[PDB]
Amino acid sequence: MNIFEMLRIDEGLRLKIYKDCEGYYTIGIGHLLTKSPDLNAAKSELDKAIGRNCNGVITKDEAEKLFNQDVDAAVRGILRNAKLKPVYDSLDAVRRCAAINEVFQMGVTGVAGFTNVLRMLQQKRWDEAAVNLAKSRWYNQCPDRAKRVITTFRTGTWDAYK
Repeated sequence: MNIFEMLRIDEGLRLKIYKDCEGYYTIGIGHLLTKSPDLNAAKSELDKAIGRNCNGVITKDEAEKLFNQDVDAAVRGILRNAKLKPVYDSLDAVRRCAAINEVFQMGVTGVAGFTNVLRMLQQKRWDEAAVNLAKSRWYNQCPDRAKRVITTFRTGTWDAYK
């Protein structure tokens, strides 16, 4: 399937501000607003992100706008980065989707910092890559959101998303 359908499965779609698995205010398809516990701080961040007064609720179209922006940032982020690009180019199509997903979740610097996993992916050591991914705070702090990505790195199929 495509990266948008994949991330919708991992992140869900919620049109009002909610607390994610880690307790952080999130909206749309995995759009992180703030790590502050102050709901009013999340509302302010949301208003800045959209450019209007949202009172904690957005439209599906606005959610999709944020989602587009966020996926675009992940893709452009990989493709200009001296560590991430050669690995992305080396991967098969399905694992490339898993790469974009991981970057959307963790950010460029977070992914680029996992130098071992990158080498393992570049070297086709899929099982090793997954075991190591399962030691991260990324996975351990929120397993349900990361589990299918890890499995996808292990198998190179869409099976976890069917």
